[PDB]
Amino acid sequence: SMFLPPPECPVFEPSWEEFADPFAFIHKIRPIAEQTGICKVRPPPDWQPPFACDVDKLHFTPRIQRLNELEAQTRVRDYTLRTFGEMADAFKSDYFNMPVHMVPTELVEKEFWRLVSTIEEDVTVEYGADIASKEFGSGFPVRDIKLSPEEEEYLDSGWNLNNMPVMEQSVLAHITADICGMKLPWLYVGMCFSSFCWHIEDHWSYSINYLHWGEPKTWYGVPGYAAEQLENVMKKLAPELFVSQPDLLHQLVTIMNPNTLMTHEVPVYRTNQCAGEFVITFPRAYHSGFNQGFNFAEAVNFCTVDWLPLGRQCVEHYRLLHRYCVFSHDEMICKMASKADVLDVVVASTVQKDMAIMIEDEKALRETVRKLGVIDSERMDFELLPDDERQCVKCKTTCFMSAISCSCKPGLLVCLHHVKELCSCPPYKYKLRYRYTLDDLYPMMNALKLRAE
Ligand SMILES: Oc1ccc(O)c2c1[C@@H]1CC[C@H]2C1
Ligand SMILES: [Cl-]
Ligand SMILES: [Mn+2]
Ligand SMILES: [Zn+2]
Ligand SMILES: [Zn+2]
Repeated sequence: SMFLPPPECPVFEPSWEEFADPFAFIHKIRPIAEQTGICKVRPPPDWQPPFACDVDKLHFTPRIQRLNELEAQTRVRDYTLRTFGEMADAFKSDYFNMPVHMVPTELVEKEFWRLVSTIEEDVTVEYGADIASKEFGSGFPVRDIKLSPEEEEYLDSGWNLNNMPVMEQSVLAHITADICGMKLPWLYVGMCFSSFCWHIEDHWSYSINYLHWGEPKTWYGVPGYAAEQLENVMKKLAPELFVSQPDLLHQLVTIMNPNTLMTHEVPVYRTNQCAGEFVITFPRAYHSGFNQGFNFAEAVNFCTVDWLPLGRQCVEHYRLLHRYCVFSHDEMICKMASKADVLDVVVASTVQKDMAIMIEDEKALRETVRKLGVIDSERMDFELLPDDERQCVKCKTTCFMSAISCSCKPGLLVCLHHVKELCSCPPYKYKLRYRYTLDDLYPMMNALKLRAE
């Protein structure tokens, strides 16, 4: 009746021993947590990073949000942290005519789903979302200011979210392409009912979220295996979200009742994340939620060796949908192979397996365009080109291994799947532009094999 809360997602309480290495722990819980999409992690009781900030000197620009189910919103005036906190507390307090910490969490959840479904409520809220900067920085300790002995303790923690991208069990790391939205932590200031719509991470990566302080955050999550099942339910009830988006900054997303999904046999899980807890989302796991009140959270994307195959399948899927990429997956693979001597040995072994698939697909593709009559060729350093200067005119994929050009249409490229879409000239006028010959590639893969012994 009205709202039936989904079943709870798994909650983990690792010992200090298990907690020490984040990457080993995530790998251990993976068979459980990948069945539910999200999961929650309670750190050992004495792991408590200091949070310190001046509420008057931190300022940020707020986003405004309307709260209607199935209405399109796009992914990605001034407040100090204090003035925002005052606005947010007054708002919740007046909405319920109660002291903000006496409003039960079950009630806010029930009320959230009522107000987004009711056509005649026009409730709007405000929130903060931004990567770290000079005006507003990480809530975790970072180097700069003289630090206290306890701040120093957490500087090199694996669960300090600043460190997590640049550790060596992670495969974004040795990458230099500066895909900034994905190596840097985002900061989120919440108030009651402020919401994050249904979505998955760029390139189907993991994410990890830490709530520093304040009232809880409520999550809904769907396992990766049910991603297409959820998208079919979404297309049927709100097709406007699926019209082709011009850019990467034009992704359309929405609020949708998890009960609607469960009615159509999509598995949904929930949790309340409290201050000092982590939530982790797994590859291709849809998630959404809202805040119970005034709070402060920090989040980061990351990629493990487990993810490498999915990362390839994802870029393939982007091509079918003509979606833009954040980075080139093959460029990342080749960059790791060129640094094979300093890679973790398990990393090296997993990269090698992906590289073997890459090379075999590339061989087949070059044979196919040769038989279409493209004969001329020249080496080309794709990584020097700005990304928007090396997308396939048809499918918008970011080229790195190879592309086709023509003197007729200067500066345009197509990937090798779309040779017929460049122009109307005969194929002998075309040129195959390539980063590596097959003979360059096999020694790069052999270096990985040696490093992996
Ligand atoms: O196996 C699960 C797991 C979670 C969940 O919320 C649901 C199911 C069935 C499918 C939707 C409802 C019933
Ligand atoms: Cl509404
Ligand atoms: Mn997310
Ligand atoms: Zn293409
Ligand atoms: Zn031409």
